[PDB]
Amino acid sequence: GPKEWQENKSWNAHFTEHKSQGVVVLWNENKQQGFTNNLKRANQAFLPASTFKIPNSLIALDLGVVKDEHQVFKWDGQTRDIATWNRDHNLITAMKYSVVPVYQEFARQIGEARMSKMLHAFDYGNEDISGNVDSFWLDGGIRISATEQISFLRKLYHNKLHVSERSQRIVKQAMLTEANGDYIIRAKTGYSPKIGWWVGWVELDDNVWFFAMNMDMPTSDGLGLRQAITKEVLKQEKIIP
Amino acid sequence: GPKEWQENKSWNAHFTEHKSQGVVVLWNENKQQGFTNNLKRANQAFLPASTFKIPNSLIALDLGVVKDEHQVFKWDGQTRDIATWNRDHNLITAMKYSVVPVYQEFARQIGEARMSKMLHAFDYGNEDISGNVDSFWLDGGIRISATEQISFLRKLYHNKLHVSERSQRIVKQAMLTEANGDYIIRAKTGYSPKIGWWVGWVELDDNVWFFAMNMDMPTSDGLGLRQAITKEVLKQEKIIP
Ligand SMILES: *C(=O)N1C[C@H](NOS(=O)(=O)O)CC[C@H]1C(N)=O
Ligand SMILES: *C(=O)N1C[C@H](NOS(=O)(=O)O)CC[C@H]1C(N)=O
Ligand SMILES: [Cl-]
Repeated sequence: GPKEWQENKSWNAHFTEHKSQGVVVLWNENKQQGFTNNLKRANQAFLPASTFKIPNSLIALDLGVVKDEHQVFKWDGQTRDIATWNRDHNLITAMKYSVVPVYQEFARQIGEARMSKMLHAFDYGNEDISGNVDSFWLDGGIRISATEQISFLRKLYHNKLHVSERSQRIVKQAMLTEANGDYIIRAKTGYSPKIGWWVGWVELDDNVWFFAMNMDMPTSDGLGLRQAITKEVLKQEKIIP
Repeated sequence: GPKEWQENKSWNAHFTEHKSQGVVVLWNENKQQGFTNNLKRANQAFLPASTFKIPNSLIALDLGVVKDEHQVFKWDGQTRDIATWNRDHNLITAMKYSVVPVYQEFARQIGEARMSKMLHAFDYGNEDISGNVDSFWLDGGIRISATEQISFLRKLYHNKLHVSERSQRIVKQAMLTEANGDYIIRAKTGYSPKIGWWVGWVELDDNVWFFAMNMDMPTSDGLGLRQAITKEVLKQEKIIP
């Protein structure tokens, strides 16, 4: 019989081009088949870092901590290193600019008990929120693999997570990254010390390709390699032009 | 003091450059003010043509004629002149490829009584469905002006139409045309005998600009001028780069 999961090591060339190492995992929804350059690393669990703003957003919306995608979270007046964080935001722009202080406030309002219960309900990674309620996804005990990211994203795509359909549609809107006549990408980046992520999916006319990539990220320089390397894989596989 | 609507006739140069005539209407949501090159034509009511697939989609979803954006409507097997129509479609691809026969099926299932009631609820144009329920927006009596399109789109953007929030969110998803780090465009084209349309909005980080344009279209050549002329106005006004 055909293989649910196949390894394509030729994608390693896209990492080697940049003196980097990592994994891209692709899932072809119509075929129900997955593809990766590194089967072992595809299943190793890492801190989710800013990719956690996907479940954090869902939980905040479903609990009413965030009323809708237009509600304004005012800047607290603390001048931070990332200039785009030093302004008022809504859910859309907080996702777009990956505004940590806004999501820390969401997490504090959610609280430890509800956050833990909701990650259990989501089957999210190791479901472990050990650490600070407002930083465990950056320096605490939570861990998720690339294949687990795809599983979670597939549930989100199909409105199957244990939150309202409305919360799922709002977050999928907030994940919008790029759209043209050839494809739509909904995705979220992340970076914790050691590891950069890009997770999401590519919508085509007649199929959807889910993706989850992580790579060794010693420096914030080359954060753009997350999208660049993934797009080289997508181009090689003729998913995007 | 300032007016709700201001005329900017310098935009006429974008029509003149293409030996064409028409109107662009913009609405700045933050400032609650509108701008147009021709206030008279901005209020002239025309057949909506394929821009009707916005309200038609909303009504079909809210009545359950269309269950969700993934439900497939199979090709009826009749080979029509637009090749992309000769295939199966869902709501997303039917709006992208402007598949009239799919929307005619929606309209027949909606039926005349519910169609008329819903367009009245929407305050949509002249609300006149006289003719056939599956062609009145192509060759019947319904008429809508560019400013009426703006009013309708503003209600849709704010989830204020008399249909479920869910139906409104799905249609706004289906309207997605272009997205990048600078802007998102949700919009729909149309073409009836001698008139081309483009209506929708441009989402920015801290504002939304609604737009409705129409132009004289004596031949099918120059349909791309609908977006091209609109984008020249958007660029002149520094809404997009
Ligand atoms: C999340 O991983 N973070 C917040 C912010 N996002 O940048 S990224 O999404 O482009 O990775 C900066 C990196 C990281 C953090 N340092 O908290
Ligand atoms: C809608 O106005 N129509 C359907 C189709 N779409 O073309 S457009 O959306 O690019 O204007 C062809 C034109 C028109 C029609 N002939 O019914
Ligand atoms: Cl969207």
